Amino acid sequence: QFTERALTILTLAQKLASDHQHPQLQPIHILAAFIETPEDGSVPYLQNLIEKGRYDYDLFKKVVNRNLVRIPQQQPAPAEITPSYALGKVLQDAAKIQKQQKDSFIAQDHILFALFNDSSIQQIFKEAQVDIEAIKQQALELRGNTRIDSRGADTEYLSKYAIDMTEQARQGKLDPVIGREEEIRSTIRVLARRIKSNPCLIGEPGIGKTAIIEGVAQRIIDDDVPTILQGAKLFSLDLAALGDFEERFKGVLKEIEESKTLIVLFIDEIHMLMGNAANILKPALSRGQLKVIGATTNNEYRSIVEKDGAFERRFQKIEVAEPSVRQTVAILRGLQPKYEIHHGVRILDSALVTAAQLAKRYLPYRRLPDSALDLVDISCAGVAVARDSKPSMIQNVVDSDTISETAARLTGIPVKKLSESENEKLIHMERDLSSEVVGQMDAIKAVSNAVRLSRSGLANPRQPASFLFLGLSGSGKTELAKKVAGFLFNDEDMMIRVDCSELSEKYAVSKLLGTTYDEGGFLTNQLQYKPYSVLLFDEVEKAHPDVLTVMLQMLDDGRITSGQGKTIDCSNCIVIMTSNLGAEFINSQQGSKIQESTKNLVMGAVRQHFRPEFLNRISSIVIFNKLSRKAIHKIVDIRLKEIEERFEQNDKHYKLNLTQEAKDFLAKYGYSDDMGARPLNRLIQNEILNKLALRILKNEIKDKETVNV
Amino acid sequence: RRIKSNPCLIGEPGIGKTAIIEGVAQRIIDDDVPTILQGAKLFSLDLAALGDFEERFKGVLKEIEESKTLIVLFIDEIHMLMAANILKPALSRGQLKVIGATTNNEYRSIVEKDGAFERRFQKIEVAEPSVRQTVAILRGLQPKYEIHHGVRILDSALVTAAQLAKRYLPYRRLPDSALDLVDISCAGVAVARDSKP
Amino acid sequence: LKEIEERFEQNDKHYKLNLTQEAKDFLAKYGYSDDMGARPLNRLIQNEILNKLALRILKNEIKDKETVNV
Ligand SMILES: Nc1ncnc2c1ncn2[C@@H]1O[C@H](COP(=O)(O)OP(=O)(O)OP(=O)(O)O)[C@@H](O)[C@H]1O
Ligand SMILES: Nc1ncnc2c1ncn2[C@@H]1O[C@H](COP(=O)(O)OP(=O)(O)OP(=O)(O)O)[C@@H](O)[C@H]1O
Ligand SMILES: Nc1ncnc2c1ncn2[C@@H]1O[C@H](COP(=O)(O)OP(=O)(O)OP(=O)(O)O)[C@@H](O)[C@H]1O
Repeated sequence: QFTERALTILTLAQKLASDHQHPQLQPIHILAAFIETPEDGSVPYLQNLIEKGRYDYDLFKKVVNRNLVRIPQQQPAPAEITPSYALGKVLQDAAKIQKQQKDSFIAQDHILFALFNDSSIQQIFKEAQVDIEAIKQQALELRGNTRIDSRGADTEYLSKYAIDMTEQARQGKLDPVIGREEEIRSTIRVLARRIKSNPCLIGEPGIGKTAIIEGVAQRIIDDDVPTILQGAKLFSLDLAALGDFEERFKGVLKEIEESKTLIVLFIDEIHMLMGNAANILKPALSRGQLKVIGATTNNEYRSIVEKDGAFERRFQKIEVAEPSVRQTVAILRGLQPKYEIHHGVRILDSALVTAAQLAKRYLPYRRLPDSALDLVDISCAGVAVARDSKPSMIQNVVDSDTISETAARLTGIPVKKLSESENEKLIHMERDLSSEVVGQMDAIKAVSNAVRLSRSGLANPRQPASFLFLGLSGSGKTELAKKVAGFLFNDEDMMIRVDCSELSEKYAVSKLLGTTYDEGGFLTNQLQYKPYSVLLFDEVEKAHPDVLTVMLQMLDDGRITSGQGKTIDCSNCIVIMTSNLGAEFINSQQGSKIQESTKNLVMGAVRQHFRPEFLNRISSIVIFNKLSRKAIHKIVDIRLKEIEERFEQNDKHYKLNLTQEAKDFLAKYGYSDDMGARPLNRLIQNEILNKLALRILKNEIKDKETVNV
Repeated sequence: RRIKSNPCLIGEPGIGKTAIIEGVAQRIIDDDVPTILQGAKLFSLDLAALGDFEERFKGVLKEIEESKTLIVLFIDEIHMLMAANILKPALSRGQLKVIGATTNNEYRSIVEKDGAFERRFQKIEVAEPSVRQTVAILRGLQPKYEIHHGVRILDSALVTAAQLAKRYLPYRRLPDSALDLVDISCAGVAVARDSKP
Repeated sequence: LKEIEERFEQNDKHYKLNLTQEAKDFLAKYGYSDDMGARPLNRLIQNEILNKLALRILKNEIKDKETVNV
């Protein structure tokens, strides 16, 4: 049978003679049918074995329809009714070159091939089809083995799913990477390994991977590529193949294996045991040939590369990281011109630098190039959305709104996102938290100090903020942090909550595990979710050798392995420990005894329950000794500030009066010895609230009123 | 051995267990192969299974039986319940010299059950080769992989490689890791060579 | 001093360090404890010496790459 691809033309050639309803099928017909248009999508134009063999079809595009319009017109049924064995031989005559060029069926060349006599301009000036001269010539150029089956695609499956940068690179489409140079170099090195050509990326994507692969191919097109693979080039797959599929995917593989290291493929995350398939090219890469390039993320890697280990033996992973904050500045400087000229605008460095500078911090997820630029275009958008919408004079993007607004366009509290020198939070936080919490100047000092140390990087950049805090319940410990992060992270929720009393034995499981049940996670599940965080650990003497040991890393390095195994940075985060041990020994501050004394009195107790090294891990440890009823009542209006916060504000507009009496009554009844003022909240929750709450609809209070009990 | 022709190569993979089979395959064309073993040659099935697609692997048992033990088979780390069980009905026909191999792992699993299919199998465990082993292959393959990479090396390095390599190798079979580090060393500065300075 | 310079003067700041036995006796004397040795002094230095700079860092009256002993 004829090749479908051939027959696709052939019937379309029968269709060709049908459209003008030709009387007969005659040599010069399909010269039009071979060609939809001059596109190499019609190979008989340029990619034809003749244009390369003998007769170029460019102007020779001219004459084909000239005949088929000058054929004597016919009617529908006699159209394509005849093979007209003069042409009808081409049916058989196409089987002649399948001999000398070694083919079986009758292909696009063959249907073409047979035509080489009269299908033409045959004259004194003959623009025609040379007989053996173009094809056997270029039927090796084309192909070199053509024959497979009537079925199949064009008779170059490459350009289907092979998308090449070097094209775009020599085109200059893509954006030059920054700083991945040695990373490129590293890979390229690996790319020079006969054992593992395969470099492999791990990390979080959006990170420059195929751009790395650009710099890769960039080094090809500028011949920064060293000798071996200079002749080689780049490809990268399209998953776009969508009959069955992998078989197709197999096609190029042979082809590229035939292609003889003049190109290289690039795949990104998708390296797959297919669910319902198997290993394709996994053998053909196991074929010990065919330079290829890998990448993925962690457990994906864990999954596939280990379940073989010859993937391991084929793949050498080189894991890039989210770059040092300053890098993207360059790629920003790279893309500064870009999107502003996309968005018809300008950029100030002030925001430009700032973008990452913050989005590093307060953006949870994305990548130094990514996350920043994400802001940018979006920042770029609104300002242009303003400009290209009406309130322009802004063209450059200046820090504040372009950042903080746009930042707060994620979050809020921009003025903080605006103001902080990141140092200033040091200097004034004491008084700041002093406004939040009274006394415990130690905590005021040390925690600040410690965190004043936690940044400025005086010690290991990987190293946590290690806090065991003590006192009574209701002592503002939780608040402290909640303030701290609230101060620091502009939020409380960085706080993360594990009572050490929760789980006695296996919690190591319940934080994380290589999961069999499968736990999505716990700790990191929050913290890997929340990279800037605070860690509350509670009754740590009831933290068990289960957990307190993995505290060691948790006390180390501020970077924590996962159950899936990944290490997760806590050095950006805080950790908080508490105990009831010397809450007795707080009976010292009952007599207001020397705390350092009773510290020692307490210190042993925790020192008893734990390992000094585990303790020497701690930046510092502090007790809350109970503090003045002054301090107690000093809480109150403050405790009431957080009352009125919304209340007189976003609804009531309720002016507020207070009887020192009740305030004292509160100051009397608000503080509990054991419980601190933790009642006071719930206290105020009642009489203050409800009498207020009651009078509300009772309308003696209206807006702007003030009545205390 | 007429009694147990089938070996079981035991050991952790990456050690050269089919590099064994390499020179073995060579001894076939080197013609040191014993009279018992002369007429046979090397087949080694690297199993790609891709209606049952396996019975192919079973149908070939006749194709070698066609040749009538005119070859040998070698399977490397795949020794497991197949379809059903791997191999034997041709071997269990009494026929079919095969080169068996495994880690103790796959040795710990199915062949623990019967043990009388290992009735064909002497289990031989490879040990991570000595320094000269690495050295000598390096000695042989230093010029190889420097010409594979089109470069040159100091044999001074070459032996010195194995030294710390063997010393501080946390994991692998040294020559690999060596050849790795070698190729690493090779390609690394070769890539540094082929790419300007 | 090593584990000081390892970070400031090495892996981050490139900030020089100087001391005197004046301050070091103002340390080691207190810095040494009988049973635990100077293991106290390590976690001692952690602020009043360290954070004295973490103070001075943004207090900045004198800057990085300098050194001033107390
Ligand atoms: N060095 C870089 N040069 C150019 N673009 C970069 C670079 N680093 C990151 N990018 C940008 O961030 C993304 C990273 O692209 P690339 O694929 O190369 O890395 P990636 O991690 O694979 O991104 P993706 O996750 O979509 O695969 C792209 O949007 C790219 O424009
Ligand atoms: N010095 C203080 N300054 C401000 N608020 C304080 C102070 N001491 C205690 N509080 C208040 O005490 C309450 C509870 O404090 P604390 O952190 O001790 O509770 P906790 O840590 O959650 O354990 P629990 O709440 O059960 O006592 C909060 O309302 C907090 O504001
Ligand atoms: N002594 C040697 N001489 C030459 N090449 C060797 C030698 N040992 C190992 N090799 C090389 O090691 C590679 C393959 O090693 P080989 O597969 O034999 O290790 P392996 O332990 O058998 O792994 P597996 O157990 O899965 O079969 C080849 O490139 C081969 O040339």
